[PDB]
Amino acid sequence: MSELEKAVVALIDVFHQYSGREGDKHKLKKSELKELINNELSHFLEEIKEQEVVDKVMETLDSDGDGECDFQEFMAFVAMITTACHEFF
Amino acid sequence: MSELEKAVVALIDVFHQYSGREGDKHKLKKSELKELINNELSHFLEEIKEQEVVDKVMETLDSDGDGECDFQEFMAFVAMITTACHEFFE
Ligand SMILES: CCN(CC)C(=S)S
Ligand SMILES: CCN(CC)C(=S)S
Ligand SMILES: [Ca+2]
Ligand SMILES: [Ca+2]
Ligand SMILES: [Ca+2]
Ligand SMILES: [Ca+2]
Repeated sequence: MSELEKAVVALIDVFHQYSGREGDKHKLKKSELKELINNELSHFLEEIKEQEVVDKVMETLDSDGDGECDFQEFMAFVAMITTACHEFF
Repeated sequence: MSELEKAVVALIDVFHQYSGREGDKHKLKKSELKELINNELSHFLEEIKEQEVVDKVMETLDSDGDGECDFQEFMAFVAMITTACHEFFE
């Protein structure tokens, strides 16, 4: 597989791992989203150390009101990050 | 890098690999898009060999109408591909 294909796989893999920890196995609850950001985006985003930060991040990502981040919403988050990086440079 | 950070960097790098080839170096024109797909998505998508298909794929991705695929449009393309992959293993 190409680097682009490996990237696509990485995206579905990391989501599956974190979303599958608790509750709805196809969505990220707050604790799951928090750990994904802290463990997997530590070089891009400041570490989350306040519950009010996780609350605000979920509020931003959650567009259908289940209080969770589904795959579509996670993809929007990834696009936000990749764009912010494409713009940082 | 974490696998996710690697993925983010790869997306940026592959886009610039191809977008820089010709023309504007910040958008994918049809020929740039065609070979990104044929070379870098050869395991996920059928190889493009017609003009009609190059045309239709660009028509689909070109949300702002300028005839090229910019980074935001490319990210939407990637979102399409990844979502299809996710719906599959699920
Ligand atoms: C400067 C950090 N940036 C995100 C704001 C990335 S490393 S792409
Ligand atoms: C072709 C299936 N592939 C699995 C590696 C994805 S769509 S990620
Ligand atoms: Ca979950
Ligand atoms: Ca949601
Ligand atoms: Ca270009
Ligand atoms: Ca366009």
